[PDB]
Amino acid sequence: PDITTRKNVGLSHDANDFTLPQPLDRYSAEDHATWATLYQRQCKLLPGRACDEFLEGLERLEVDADRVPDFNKLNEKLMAATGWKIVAVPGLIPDDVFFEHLANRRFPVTWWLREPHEPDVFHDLFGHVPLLINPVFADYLEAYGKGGVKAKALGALPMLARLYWYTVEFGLINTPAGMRIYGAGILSSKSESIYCLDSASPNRVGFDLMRIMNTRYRIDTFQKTYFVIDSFKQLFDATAPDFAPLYLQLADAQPWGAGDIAPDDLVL
Ligand SMILES: N[C@@H](Cc1ccccc1)C(=O)O
Ligand SMILES: [Fe+3]
Repeated sequence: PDITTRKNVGLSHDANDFTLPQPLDRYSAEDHATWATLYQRQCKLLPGRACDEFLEGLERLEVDADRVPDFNKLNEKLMAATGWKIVAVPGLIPDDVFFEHLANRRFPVTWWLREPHEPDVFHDLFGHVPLLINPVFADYLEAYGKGGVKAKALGALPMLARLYWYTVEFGLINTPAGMRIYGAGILSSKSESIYCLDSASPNRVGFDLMRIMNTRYRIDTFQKTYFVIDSFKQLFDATAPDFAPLYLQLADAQPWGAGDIAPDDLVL
C-alpha cells in the first residue's frame, strides 16, 4: 500500500471535484514539527535563491512557520489578493479535475505531509501557493488550467504537462541580481534549490515554448535541464498564442531527452 492510500485510510472526497475539507484532526504533533523543520530549513536556504515574489508571498499569505497552515485562513488572504483559493485533495487527482480546478482559480493541495524519516502538503502549499500572490503568475495558472481542454481534445496533454513541469514545477527566472527560482518542486527541496543554481552540471536554457513542449523530464531525481524566463510577463505572453498548430506539428516528433541541448537553445 502506497503513501496516498495509507494517509487517506478512513477519509472521503467530493465525487465531482475530488476535494475534501482539510482533515485538521489527523495532523499529529509530529506533522506540525515536520512542517516547522521543513519550513525553517527552506527559509534559511532560500534568500538569494528563490525569486523575491516567492519569499514575499509567504509573508503576505502568512504561511505558518510552526504548523501546517489552516487552508481556510490562508484562503481569506489568497482570495483577497488574487481571487485564488486552495482546495484540499487526497493526493494525485484525475487531470481533468486538476485543469478544471486551475481554470477556476482553485489550487489543489495534497492535505497530508511526508513522515520525518508524491507531492505532499509541503510541496503543494509551501512550494506552489506563495507565488499565486503575483497577479501575472496567477493569470498564467488560470490560462494553463483552461488550456487543458484543447490539449485533451488534441491528445496533447503530455505536451502541456511538460510546459507546466518546466515552468510551474522547475522554472528558473533571470533577474538583474542573477538567476532565481520560481519552480515549486525546487523551492520545496533543500538539495535541488542548491543544485539548480550552484552546480555546473545541469543545462540552463532560455525558455522556448515549442522546445519545452517537446522535452521529456525526470520524475525520480533532479532535472537535468532547467528553463529560464526573463519575467512572469514574458511567460504569460509567450503562452498566449494558439497552441493547436504547435501540438499538431510535434505530434509525430521525437522528444528531447531530459538532458539534451537543442541546436537552437540559448544556453547558460
Ligand atoms: N495559449 C494556450 C493556453 C495556455 C496558456 C498558458 C499555459 C498553458 C496553456 C492554448 O492555446 O491552448
Ligand atoms: Fe507541484
